[PDB]
Amino acid sequence: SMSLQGKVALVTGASRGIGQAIALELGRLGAVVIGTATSASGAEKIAETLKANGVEGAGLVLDVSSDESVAATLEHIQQHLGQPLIVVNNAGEWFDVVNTNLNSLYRLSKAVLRGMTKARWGRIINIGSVVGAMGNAGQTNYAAAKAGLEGFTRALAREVGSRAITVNAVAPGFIDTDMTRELPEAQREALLGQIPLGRLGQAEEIAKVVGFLASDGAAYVTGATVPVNGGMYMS
Amino acid sequence: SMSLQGKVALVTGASRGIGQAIALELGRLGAVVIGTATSASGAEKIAETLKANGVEGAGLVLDVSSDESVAATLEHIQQHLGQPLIVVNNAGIRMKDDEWFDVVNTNLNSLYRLSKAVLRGMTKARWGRIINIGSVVGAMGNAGQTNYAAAKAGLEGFTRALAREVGSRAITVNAVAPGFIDTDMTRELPEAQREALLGQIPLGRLGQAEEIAKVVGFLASDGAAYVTGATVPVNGGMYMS
Amino acid sequence: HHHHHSSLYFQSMSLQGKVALVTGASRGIGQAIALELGRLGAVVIGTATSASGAEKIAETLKANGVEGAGLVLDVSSDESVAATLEHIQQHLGQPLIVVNNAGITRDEWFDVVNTNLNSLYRLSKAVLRGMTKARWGRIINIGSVVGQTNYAAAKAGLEGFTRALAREVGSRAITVNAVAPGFIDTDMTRELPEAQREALLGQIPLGRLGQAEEIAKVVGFLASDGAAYVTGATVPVNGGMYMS
Amino acid sequence: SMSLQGKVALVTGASRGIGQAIALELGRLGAVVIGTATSASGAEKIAETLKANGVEGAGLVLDVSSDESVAATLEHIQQHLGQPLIVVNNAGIDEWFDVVNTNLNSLYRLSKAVLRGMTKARWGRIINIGSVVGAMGNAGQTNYAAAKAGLEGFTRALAREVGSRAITVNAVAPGFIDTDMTRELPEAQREALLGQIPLGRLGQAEEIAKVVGFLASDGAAYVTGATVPVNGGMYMS
Ligand SMILES: COc1ccccc1NC(=O)Nc1nn(C)c2cccc(OC)c12
Ligand SMILES: COc1ccccc1NC(=O)Nc1nn(C)c2cccc(OC)c12
Ligand code: NI
Repeated sequence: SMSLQGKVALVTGASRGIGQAIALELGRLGAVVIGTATSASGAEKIAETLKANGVEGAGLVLDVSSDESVAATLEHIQQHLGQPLIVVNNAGEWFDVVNTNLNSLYRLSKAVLRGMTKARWGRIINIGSVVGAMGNAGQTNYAAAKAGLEGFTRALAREVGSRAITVNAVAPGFIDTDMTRELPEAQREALLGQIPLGRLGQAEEIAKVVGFLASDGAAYVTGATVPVNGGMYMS
Repeated sequence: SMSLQGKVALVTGASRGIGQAIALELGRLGAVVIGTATSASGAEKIAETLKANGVEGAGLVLDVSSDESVAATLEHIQQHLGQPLIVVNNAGIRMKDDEWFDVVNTNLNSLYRLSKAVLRGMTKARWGRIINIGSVVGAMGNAGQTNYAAAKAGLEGFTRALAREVGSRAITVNAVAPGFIDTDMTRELPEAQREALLGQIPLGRLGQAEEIAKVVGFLASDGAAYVTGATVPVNGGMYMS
Repeated sequence: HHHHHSSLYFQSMSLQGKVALVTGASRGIGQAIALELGRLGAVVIGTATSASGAEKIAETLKANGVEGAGLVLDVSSDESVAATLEHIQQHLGQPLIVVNNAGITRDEWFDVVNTNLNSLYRLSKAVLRGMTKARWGRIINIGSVVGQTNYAAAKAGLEGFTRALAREVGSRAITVNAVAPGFIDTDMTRELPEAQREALLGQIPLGRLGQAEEIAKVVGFLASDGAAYVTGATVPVNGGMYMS
Repeated sequence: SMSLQGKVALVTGASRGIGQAIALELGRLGAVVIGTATSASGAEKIAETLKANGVEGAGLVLDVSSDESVAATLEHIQQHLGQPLIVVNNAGIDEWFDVVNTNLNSLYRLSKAVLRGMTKARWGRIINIGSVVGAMGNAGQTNYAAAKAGLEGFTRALAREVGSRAITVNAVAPGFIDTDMTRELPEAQREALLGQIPLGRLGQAEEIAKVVGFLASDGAAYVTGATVPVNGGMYMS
């Protein structure tokens, strides 16, 4: 009813924080999890983490900005493990950052669509950027990235829906990660001040949401961006 | 996990469709489920349905537009079953484009009336889940569009505001905005009108009451503890606003 | 101590001896909107909730060469609305431009938004008969100036209401729009200290507070024949500072 | 002063419809109007149209997808006519993705290039014109919603970056406008369309233009980051 048994899940940028937590959550729901990183040591770290948590799968090196890397990586997964029917995009000034992030969502999403099309089933879930950056530049970039993600996600959902593939996004707020743990105190406090719940979110709390979107029970949810921000809305 | 043992859940308008499906889903997750209706026969029906599905709880008559009814109904639940920490608001009242105001004005007043009443219990427990269910697309033309967009936008704003006011107490407030769900309206449409309808839905199909329910089920859980102020669309990719 | 007060040459301004009702016109934004519509040549009835406010409105219009009147109107009251419109109809003519700027203030967010929307509806509904007969109309709703919770709520209530109404009365060539102000320079903001001012300005791209007059120009353009295809819209006037 | 005397305005894609109407409107408000097209005959047509309407300015060939063409064209305007302080982007240079990606790249390319002049003058108006509903049905809805949402986010981001220089950046999101697309509808097909528009009519190119005309002015100096819908009450998101 809430299981992912027999499903292969690709999770990009799974070596740390949110990506790692998503990889462990999909594993717990019984998915076979391929987590990726951009380096060999990261791929092996991913592999050791899955092992030590009893999750089947693999760590591999993937560069999401490269067609060659995407194409070859998929070929690898297809030959060895199977066709990924769950894909979580978590692998990443303002214009180039959003332009490049969306180009890579598209590049990767397009590549996995052939497999989901053949299976008449799929879950693509895009993870947004965490709140955290410094001053007004952080605010501008964050709002832009989020709005880019919300529009892209809806458009894609609309294009691939007749095949029973859902496309959704998770827009995190102020989350406790390695990046946020070492923020200056005042930038941390200011941010807590804007959060109704009065606390930072855990990586795990993003992961549960992804977990539910991956499931059969979220089969009528598509085109949606689920904010996970403790009531803090920054636009 | 996702588990609701030891939790009492109030589900308003639980006699049919979405409300019924939510009541059964919360029950399945182990909640003690009080479903309500506006009539005695509806309360009876709710009770028979819960019984026949092995869900503990009750069917009660509740009129959400009445302070007396709200106050008395809560007292009854408190004395007999316990303090509801999960509350799902699904009780709302030739469709034209001038009906929107009455409908939205009335529905929001009653969300507020009911939400305010259960907050005392959730405040004391330092935990809570309020989940507001939006209206299904009620009709097909322009009047249908206007009313639906208005109800949804009223629900989105209300939900966010309330989430902001009660968040420091670890109470989350969220909404589910359904799309085209299989309703008697959607069943007794003309045939040519039905395919045209499906054509405007990327998924190419009507949604099941159960699919709304799973979403509510997840919002009720501990894993949705950092989700608040959100409106989760459940519409198969069909966005009317 | 009257509850109504007053204020060949042929003008050639965008508003054609069109009659405009501007609620809450005694100060700031409302006053500025009343003067702007007047400058565009409208006959301006500004309202307040007290006799002295209506007097002040009338003196202000006079001293700026705007024809019209200051009237006492309570927008939360059907009696007051109904009677006030009758009075404008009998004496001055049918208001085809209406700017809603009368909102009260202080579990409070709900009552403020609930009450303000009920009054927008009450007043809008009442003027619609006149605009229907004339096959033309402009309703413009002014949002609240900036706290965060209340502002985001008021704004979202206004955006949805405005759009729904626009949809209901569009076939009659009546447009309905809103203006969502940001941080506007007022008496409340002028007396912010040295320290609290910079922090505020820092969150505004333009690096400055908005003037009441800048809201007014926007209303002025929405009132005109050139904004005839704009309806259901909420125009943010906030210097790039977006809070939701 | 809701006028534009002594101001130079660049209007891209000014040979027909919305772009043409914007060029004439800015001219009427007293601006010196450089309208552009992607072909020589279009630049010619632009020049003859401005002349016959008493508007000062020029018709130029500009390809907005090309850095060479942008750079050279600005250089030509600067040397010969002056620095454009009002710029209206109206040029259009798994369809949805490439269209929006390419449109935004070209808004950025062009916006960046004119910013030097506006930065120096400490004043500027960039106005981005969205796409008209391009077809009916599902593909039409998807592409239109995507273009619009891309335009709304971009416009807000840019407004944020250049705001301290007193440059405003806004967008106009047209609905169903009377242009070639709607002019060639069948009979049953157009009434159905009008039925979904509260105003019960198509918009005129001129009505987009008045809105741009107001955004260009001093009275819209506190409006920035905004997308003004001009759609007769017909909202497709
Ligand atoms: C007033 O209730 C609110 C509290 C906080 C945030 C939003 C709202 N309400 C709204 O956003 N909208 C509406 N509130 N009410 C009472 C309405 C009545 C008719 C139509 C409405 O919005 C389309 C609203
Ligand atoms: C470059 O895109 C942006 C820059 C600044 C702020 C927002 C955006 N992007 C968007 O809002 N949307 C989209 N941007 N891009 C490059 C897109 C590509 C395909 C679909 C898109 O959203 C509809 C966007
Ligand atoms: Ni030369």
